[PDB]
Amino acid sequence: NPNYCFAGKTSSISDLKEVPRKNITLIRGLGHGAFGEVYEGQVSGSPLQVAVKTLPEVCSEQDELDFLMEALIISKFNHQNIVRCIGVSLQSLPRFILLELMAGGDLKSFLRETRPRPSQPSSLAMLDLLHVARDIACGCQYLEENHFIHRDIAARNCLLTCPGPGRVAKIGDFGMARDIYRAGYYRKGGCAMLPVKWMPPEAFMEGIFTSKTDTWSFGVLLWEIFSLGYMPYPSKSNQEVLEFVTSGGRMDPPKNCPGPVYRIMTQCWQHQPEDRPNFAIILERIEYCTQDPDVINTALPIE
Repeated sequence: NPNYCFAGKTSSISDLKEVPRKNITLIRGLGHGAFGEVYEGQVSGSPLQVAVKTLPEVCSEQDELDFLMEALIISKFNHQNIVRCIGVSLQSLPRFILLELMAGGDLKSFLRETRPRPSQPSSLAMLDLLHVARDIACGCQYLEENHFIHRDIAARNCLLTCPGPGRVAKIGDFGMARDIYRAGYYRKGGCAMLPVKWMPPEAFMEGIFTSKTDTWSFGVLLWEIFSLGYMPYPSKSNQEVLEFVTSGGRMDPPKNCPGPVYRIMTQCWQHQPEDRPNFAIILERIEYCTQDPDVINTALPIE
């Protein structure tokens, strides 16, 4: 089996908790992707509710190895703000990875669906946004401290435990990091698939990735959060953004975005990586924003 190393420990398939296929029931599809399905499931021998990620049976050996590595990567993290791997069912087909069920869904969809609307809702506030930001920043700090570069921080890759009050946001997708870990580069993708709009100059120009490249991405995620799920650089294509960003162009504040929050974004988007804050500092700054009554009492725009 292909190995995986994290935080000074090497692991393989045999260290994943295999759960008997007989113990797993699929309840409903949760909006499948183009490669692999995701289901709400239940594990019961007081049953454990889970997300079930599947591997298409029609796939290459490379795809299978990639699937195994995703399981390994996620299983070796230990943090509140990173989705848990409950186990795997690799000894039957189709292969399954069992994940913490994130009933609030992905953060981009959540923001879009829950953004104040001139009708029945308007139950989301600045504090909810700051809490999601802090949650993900905590996860990012953990990755930074463990020398793990995510490479693809973006709202689509963050998940919510539930839609209501008490939601916790967590990093839930590690496909890019997995791809680079296995191949050393984006072998499966190409220019059109790269998350250009989330990448700093040294990443898209030189292919240099560090924790400061996650800092930049996190700045874009912050804009996604505070814009309530808008696509970054809304009027621009990937190449236009590449040109815009390299020449010093940055996004304007999202509508109604408090100054102190936008300032965090602009700090994350410093041209020179050494000038960008690490995640400890980002966390401190988010927490300070959360302390400011003028920040948290700011109304979100109604569509």
